[PDB]
Amino acid sequence: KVFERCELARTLKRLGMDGYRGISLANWMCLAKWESGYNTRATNYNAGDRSTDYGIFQINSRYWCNDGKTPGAGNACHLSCSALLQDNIADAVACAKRVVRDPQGIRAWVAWRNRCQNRDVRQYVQGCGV
Repeated sequence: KVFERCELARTLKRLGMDGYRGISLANWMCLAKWESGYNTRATNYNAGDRSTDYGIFQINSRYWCNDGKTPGAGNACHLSCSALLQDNIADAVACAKRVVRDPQGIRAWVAWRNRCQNRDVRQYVQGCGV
């Protein structure tokens, strides 16, 4: 599923993301925007290290989910990476919450540092009723 901006903003709010560990909804929106263009089926295989980024938040198989083909791989979210390719984003949101509980928080995503950190991200939730 390729979410429309505001639809996703409300979907995320209903899932308890607004202010989760101090992260505003607009930051989560900016993250999904740049990671996958709000596309739940997005996948990026990294040939250099054998890992794969899955779903709307492009969560990596090395530490976060199990796909059966990534070495030493943790499955910190205790999910099949398959769960991160569903139209329903509840599992992906549960896993993104798990990621941010780590020291780095949302900084774990390089694309958020590159395109959301220290930026005006208000536009992502404007007019969405969130």
